[PDB]
Amino acid sequence: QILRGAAAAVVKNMNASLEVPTATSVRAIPAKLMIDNRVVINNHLKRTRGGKISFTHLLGYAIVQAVKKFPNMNRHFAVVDGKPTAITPAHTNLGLAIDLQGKDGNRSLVVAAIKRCETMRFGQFIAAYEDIVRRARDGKLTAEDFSGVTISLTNPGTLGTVHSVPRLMQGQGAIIGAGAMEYPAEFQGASEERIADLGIGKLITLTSTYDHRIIQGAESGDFLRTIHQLLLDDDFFDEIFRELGIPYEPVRWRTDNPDSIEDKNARVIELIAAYRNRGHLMADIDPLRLDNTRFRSHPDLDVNSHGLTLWDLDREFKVDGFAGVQRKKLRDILSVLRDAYCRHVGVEYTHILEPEQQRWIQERVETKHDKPTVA
Amino acid sequence: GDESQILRGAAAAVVKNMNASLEVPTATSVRAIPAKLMIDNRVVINNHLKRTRGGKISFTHLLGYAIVQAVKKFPNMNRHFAVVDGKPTAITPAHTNLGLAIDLQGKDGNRSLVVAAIKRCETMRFGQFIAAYEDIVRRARDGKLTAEDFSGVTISLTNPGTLGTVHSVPRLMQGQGAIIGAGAMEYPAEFQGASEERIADLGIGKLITLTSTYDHRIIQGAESGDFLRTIHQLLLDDDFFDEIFRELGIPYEP
Ligand SMILES: [Ca+2]
Repeated sequence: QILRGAAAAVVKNMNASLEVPTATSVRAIPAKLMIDNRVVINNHLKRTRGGKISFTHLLGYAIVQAVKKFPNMNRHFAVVDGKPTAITPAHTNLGLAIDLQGKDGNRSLVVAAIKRCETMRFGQFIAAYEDIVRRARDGKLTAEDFSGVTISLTNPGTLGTVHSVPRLMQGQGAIIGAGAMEYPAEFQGASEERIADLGIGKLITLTSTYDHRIIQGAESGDFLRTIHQLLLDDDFFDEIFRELGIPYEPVRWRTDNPDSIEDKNARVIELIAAYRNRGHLMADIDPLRLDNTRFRSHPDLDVNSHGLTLWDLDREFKVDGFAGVQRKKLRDILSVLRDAYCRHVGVEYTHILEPEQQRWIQERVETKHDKPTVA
Repeated sequence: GDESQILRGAAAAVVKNMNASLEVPTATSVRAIPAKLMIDNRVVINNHLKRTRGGKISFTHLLGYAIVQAVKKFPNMNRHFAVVDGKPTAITPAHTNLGLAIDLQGKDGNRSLVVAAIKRCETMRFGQFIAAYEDIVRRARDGKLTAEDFSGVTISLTNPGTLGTVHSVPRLMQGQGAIIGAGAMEYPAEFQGASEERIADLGIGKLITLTSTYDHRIIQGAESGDFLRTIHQLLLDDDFFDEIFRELGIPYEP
C-alpha cells in the first residue's frame, strides 16, 4: 500500500467531482468530409508556407463556435453563500488533454487552456493552440494557463477506444469525449475497394458528459447536433480555407452518385479536358487576390457538377493517358490538375494547332515536378 | 473574472432534484433494435387512419405501449427503492404510470420540460393507452394539466434521439425504479453517405439505440438486460402488430 503524494491531488479532485450529477449524450458523426478536406489542407500548406492541421484543430474550433450558440455550455454550477448560483465565465477556455512525457518516463497529463476563444477566427485559434502546444512540449507552461478551464476536450479515441463516458470535475460545465475516428468493427475485415465502392465512410463517436444541475439533455443533445452540422457544413470549410490561404473550393458533403463506373468515366474524361482548356481561369495567379469569385465562378471545373462526390474519390477511372497511367483514382486525377493548372501557372496550350506541341506541354505540366534544391 | 452569478428560483427546484438522484446507484444497459418493421407498419397505420377517420400514430405511441406491456412481464421494473423507518423497503406501486418527456414551448420561448404520467397503463389495451396518452398531450400542449398528473411517475421514458443523439446515459430520479432512454431512430453514421438505392438493395435498415438506466439497489443487470430484450421481441413480433391493427380498426395483415 503506497500513499499517494502528487497523484493524491488527482484523487481528491475525483472525490470533489462526485457531488456533480452528470449524464452523457453520445453521437456518431461521419468524418469522411473532414478527412478528405485535411488531405487538401496539409498538402497546400506543405507546398506554400509550412504548417499542419490535425483533426483536433478542426474539432476544437467547432466546439468553440458551438459554445457561442449555446451559452449554458460554458457556465458551471457553484454555491455562493448557500445559494444555487451559476458562474458565467467571460472567456470560453478550451481545456486540452496534453500528455507531457517527463524526464524519467513519467507521462504527466496536463489540462492546458486556450483562452479568449470566443473572440477568435480559425487563424487566431490555431495560433493560440500551437503556442500552448509548443510551450507544453518544452515545459514552459505557466501556472496561470492551467487555471481557467471552463469547457474541456479529451480524446480516448487515440488508443482506438470507440467512445468513452468521462467523469466531469468541478468548475466545468461539460467535457466532450471525442471518440475513435475510424471504420466500425464489422467492416474491419473487408477490402478497401469493397467499402469505397458501396459508400461507407469513417466516423467519430463524439460524446458529451455534462452537468445535469444546469445543462439539460435537450441542450447537450442539440450542442452535439450543432457540432455535427459544422463538421459536415460547407461554409465552415469555406471559412477555414479562407483563414488558411486556400483559394480553392473545399470538399462538400455529398451523398454517393448511384451511377455506374462506365457512366461516371466519360464525365471524368471530359472534366480532365475542361481543366486543360481553362486551368488558368481558376488558378491562383493574381498576387493581390482582388477577384475572389474567379475560383468559384466555374462549373466546368467544379467536380460536383460532373456527377461526382467525395465517395467516387477513391474509385478507379479509365483516364486514357492522363498521367501516363490508363487507370487512376479520382483524388489523384484532381491533385495532378490542381498542381499542374490551378496552382500559380495558368496554361493556354489547348488552342495550339500542332499536336506534338500539346503532347510536349502535357508531359512538362502534368507531372509531380521536383522541388528545387536549396542551392 | 468578469462573471455573472445568478441565483436560481424556479430552476433551483431542478437543481435540488439532481442532488437527490446522487444517492441512487445507477447503471445503464444499451441495446440497438432494427426499426425497419415499425417504420413500414407505421406507413400503413397512418395511411389507413387518414383514409377512414383521422388519427395519427407516432413512433413514441408504439414505444410506450411496448414499455407498458414489458413492465407486466418484469414486475421489479415498476418498483422503486425507499427507506421506511430505517428499513430497506421497496415500494410496489399499484399502477404503472409511464412518465412522458413533454416539452411545453412557453409564452416567451421558455421550453418548460414537464414529466406527465399516463396512469393505470397495466389495465389498458392499445386503444385505451393511446387515448390516455393523447389526453395528457392535448392538455399539456394547452396548459391545462393538473398538479395531480405530475405525481405518480413509477417508470419514465425520455427521447434524446429527437435531436439526432444516437444514445444517452440518463440520470435516474428518486421515486422511479428505472428510466428508459430512447435513442435516435436512424441509419448509422457510416451509411449516411451512400445512396438509398444502394442500401435497400443490400438489406440495411434503420435502428434505434434503446437505453435503460435503473436503480441498482433493486433491479439487476440481468433483469434490465432481459427487459430490453423483451421490448426488442415486441418491436419485431407479429402478434404485437396483430393486436395493434385490431385496436386501430385495420383488418389487413400487418
Ligand atoms: Ca455500426
